Amino acid sequence: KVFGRCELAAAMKRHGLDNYRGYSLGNWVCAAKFESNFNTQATNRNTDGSTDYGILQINSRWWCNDGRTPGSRNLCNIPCSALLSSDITASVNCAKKIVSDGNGMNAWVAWRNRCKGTDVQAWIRGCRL
Ligand SMILES: CC(=O)N[C@@H]1[C@@H](O)[C@H](O[C@@H]2O[C@H](CO)[C@@H](O)[C@H](O)[C@H]2NC(C)=O)[C@@H](CO)O[C@@H]1O
Ligand SMILES: [Cl-]
Ligand SMILES: [Cl-]
Ligand SMILES: [Cl-]
Ligand SMILES: [Cl-]
Ligand SMILES: [Cl-]
Ligand code: NA
Ligand code: NA
Repeated sequence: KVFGRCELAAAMKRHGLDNYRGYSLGNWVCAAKFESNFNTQATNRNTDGSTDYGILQINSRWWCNDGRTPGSRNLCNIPCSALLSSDITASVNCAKKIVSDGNGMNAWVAWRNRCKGTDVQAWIRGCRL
């Protein structure tokens, strides 16, 4: 599924991401935009052979099992394919774990490079929330 910006914002809000660990909703929407272009089916391969999955490009090195990232962890205790669902619950629940792990949203490269320190509230501008 390719989410609309505000559709995703609302979904993320309903799932408790707004100000989760101090990260206002626009951070999450920004992150999703630049990680996946709001596409739940996005996958990308990393240089180490892990793969990033879903709307928040959660990687298989640490967070999910895709059966092809030897030596990896599955800290979200999910198949990576669950992160490709049109239902973002698995991604959100995993993202909550990631962002809670001490490094905040810096885990999301695109967030660090494209959202952090910007006016992320713009990403939820005009949305009914
Ligand atoms: C939370 C999450 O999974 N974020 C992804 C990053 O992990 C990806 O970065 C890449 O992650 C792999 C696995 O840890 C690293 O080996 C790799 O070096 C790292 N790549 C960079 C440029 O840091 C990122 C890839 O675009 O995608 C999500 O942000
Ligand atoms: Cl957009
Ligand atoms: Cl915001
Ligand atoms: Cl694996
Ligand atoms: Cl959803
Ligand atoms: Cl933080
Ligand atoms: Na990425
Ligand atoms: Na894994």
